[PDB]
Amino acid sequence: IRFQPITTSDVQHYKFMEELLVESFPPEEYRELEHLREYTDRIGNFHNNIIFDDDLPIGFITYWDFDEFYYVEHFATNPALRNGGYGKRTLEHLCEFLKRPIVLEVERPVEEMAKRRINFYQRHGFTLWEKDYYQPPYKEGDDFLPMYLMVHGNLDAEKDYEGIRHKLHTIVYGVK
Repeated sequence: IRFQPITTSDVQHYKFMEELLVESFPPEEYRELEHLREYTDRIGNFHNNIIFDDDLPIGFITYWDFDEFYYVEHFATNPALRNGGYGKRTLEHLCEFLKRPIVLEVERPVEEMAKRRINFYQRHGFTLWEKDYYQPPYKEGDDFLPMYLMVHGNLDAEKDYEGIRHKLHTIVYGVK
């Protein structure tokens, strides 16, 4: 498994990422596409990556570099590759590729699928933070989304959460 940074200059790969993104998330759950293009090539601490299994593109992951830690914004593999082991294989190498602490957001365990996602991440070495986190909306006027953060690496919720939340809301979500 291999991660490779991508620009919109990489026509085939970028379109692959973009199709898979739109098919994986509801429209309210990612930024406007024209903007996503802009972040990709314009924003230096924003990283858009295609995931390979050799030379087979199987996924994408986008993340932000915040010097102390990394924030995973979106992460998806190709749904044709279902029940094939790629989720685990990808998460495994993601922790090799990114060595500073890794932060992501998960849905709160209300539905069965939410509960499964959390145990999946916990099985693979992420700690669940029970802080009252909300994802600010991508589109002005859509809802703030109740979520939890999950962390892999040496960050303690008690000491670090407030500073991380603040970094996320202002830089990723453009609050204030």
